[PDB]
Amino acid sequence: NLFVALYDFVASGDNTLSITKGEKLRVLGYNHNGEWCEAQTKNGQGWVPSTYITPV
Repeated sequence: NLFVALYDFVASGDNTLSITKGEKLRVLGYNHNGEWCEAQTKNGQGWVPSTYITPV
């Protein structure tokens, strides 16, 4: 379950996480609708838009 960021996402907060394009993430889960993904990166853990990431 390794993923890569498709775009930069600036953390809006409410447990969201900033990711940079090209960065590697490890996904833990999705929220109720699957629009949001709980991810871990070298900088932390938190929610990111599901559509801003892809497997690698």
